[PDB]
Amino acid sequence: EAPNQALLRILKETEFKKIKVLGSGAFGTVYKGLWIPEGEKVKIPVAIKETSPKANKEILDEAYVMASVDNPHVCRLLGICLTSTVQLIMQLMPFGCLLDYVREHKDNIGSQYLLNWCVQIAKGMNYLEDRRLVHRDLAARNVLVKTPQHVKITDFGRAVPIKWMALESILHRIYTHQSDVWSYGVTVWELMTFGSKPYDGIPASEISSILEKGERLPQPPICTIDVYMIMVKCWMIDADSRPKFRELIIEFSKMARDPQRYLVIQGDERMHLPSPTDSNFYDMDDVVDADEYLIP
Ligand SMILES: COC1CCN(c2nccc(Nc3cc4[nH]c(-c5cn[nH]c5)cc4cn3)n2)CC1
Repeated sequence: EAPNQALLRILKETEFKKIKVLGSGAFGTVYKGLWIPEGEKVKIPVAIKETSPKANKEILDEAYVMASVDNPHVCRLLGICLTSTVQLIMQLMPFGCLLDYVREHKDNIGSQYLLNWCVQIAKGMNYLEDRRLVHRDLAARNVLVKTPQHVKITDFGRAVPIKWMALESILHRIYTHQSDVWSYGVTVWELMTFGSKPYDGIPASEISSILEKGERLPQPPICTIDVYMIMVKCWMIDADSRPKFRELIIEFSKMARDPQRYLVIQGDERMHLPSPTDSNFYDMDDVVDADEYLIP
């Protein structure tokens, strides 16, 4: 098929400055930083993710997939630094992941924000389908928040989360774009429940039998039958019966026009989250967001 003419940028260690640590886990550590290219007179806020040969291959594969994407609703790789450890330099998503965001801000999250997020993920996911790319790990934890009004899909480690997986993926290890639709349904559930753990208390081994019986995630209280019907269609046994991402864009977009008709949240409209129209929302001299920094 079509040759992958993507450019992999090798960035110098001296070109960027690791401000602090955002979080550490099993993978290693993710830092907050600033990338100052050559003599460009720009400071780009970045996320730096940093020896065994096997771990280097895994991180280099994520870099390959990440450099091979370009969509406003997908995280792009800004470059890699070939140090003793090796690290992926990516766009800083200041508000962290959407799963933690909905949990920490439920009292200010309105129907407009929720439906708009659903559109943005369906759009990001429809892009990956265009680029013939199966995500295999879509969840609210793998959707990052640039601004409360702008989210992006991330984590291209896969290109096992049983509670996010389709039945074919659990039983036969089949991963299709329609298997991502199931994970999308679960992601939407995560958001509408403001961060609830799907199938809470139920062990992962029981999930397979539960779905086979016909059991599915409950109707979130804020959800109308219109929204829950979409979530249900995403969880069909027949993958071809599930909606396409191009249809999920259309469906959530229609709804996002009149949000209060499709999501019932007490105190809606009066609620507000930070915006570029806020006081001190963002040296702050010559700081540009990655989305505005492009080399020819
Ligand atoms: C799992 O442990 C922690 C990792 C860092 N977390 C965080 N806190 C604040 C901002 C932020 N921004 C951020 C995070 C990012 N993570 C990735 C990434 C995707 N795949 N691999 C790394 C890109 C990216 C951009 N901004 N992240 C908190 C949880």
